[PDB]
Formats: sequence, C-alpha cells, structure tokens
Amino acid sequence: EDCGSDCMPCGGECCCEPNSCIDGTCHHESSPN
Repeated sequence: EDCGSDCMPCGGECCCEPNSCIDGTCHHESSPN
C-alpha cells in the first residue's frame, strides 16, 4: 500500500516531496543557494 506521489504515511498524514516523512512528522525541505 502507498500514500501518494513519492509520499509516505506520517501519523494519519501524507508527506510528499520534496518534503520527507521522518520522526512521524513532515520534515520540510529548503533550498539554500
């Protein structure tokens, strides 16, 4: 079973890229340039 387009189950949620599903939460993703 899957959640979404490159997404993962985060405590009844769905973290999709570029974000990441870690620590049971949605770890946002920055772009330092």
